[PDB]
Amino acid sequence: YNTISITVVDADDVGVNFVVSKVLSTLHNKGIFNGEVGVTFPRMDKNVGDIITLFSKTGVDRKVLTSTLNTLTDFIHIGKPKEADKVKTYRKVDTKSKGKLIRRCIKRKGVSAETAESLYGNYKGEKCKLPYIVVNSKSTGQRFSMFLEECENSEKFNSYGLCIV
RNA sequence: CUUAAAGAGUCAACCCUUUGCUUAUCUUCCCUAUUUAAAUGUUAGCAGCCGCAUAGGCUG
Repeated sequence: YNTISITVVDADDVGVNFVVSKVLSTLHNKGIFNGEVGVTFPRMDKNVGDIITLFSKTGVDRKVLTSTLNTLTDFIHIGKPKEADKVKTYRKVDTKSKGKLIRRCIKRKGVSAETAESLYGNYKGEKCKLPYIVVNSKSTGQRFSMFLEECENSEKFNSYGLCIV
């Protein structure tokens, strides 16, 4: 499965992962991740990294994504399309923290507010200690941190370049 | 082989009565605080439905 490389140039001004977040945000709103384009990072050590690799099955040409990342050309480097027999695709994992589940339980189970806090008083508090990425959102108006972990491959992809199920 | 050797000090108590420390005053005069820088560690780890699950998935 052929892949192309996107390299974030080293900048003391902006964050290296912060450019990556704006790269991933601009790759979302300008299409790209329709149903087949996936993103892997060769440098999972503690952070996301700096080099971006897109391994779409039909192939990503250089012309389409040099105009997609037109706002990022100050500190980006777009490589040539190479080939790879296997990529390390990742998946999205969410963190649940108290009121994420409190307002869900009163909607479905029909319990009271004090009843819902009683069942979840001595539970929850999930905090992932794994690499994350601060990509925000445009449908719902807030910013958040998205966690990605290494697991098995999947055929289909979502609109974030990650695998589904 | 210790001036070794050894021995009950017990007892009871009214201190107490009185007083003028008073008066007096110039602390004052002077002051260069100063200068200068990244909030970073990616920051916030969110908003809901798919489900019996506070198991596991999706959505941006």
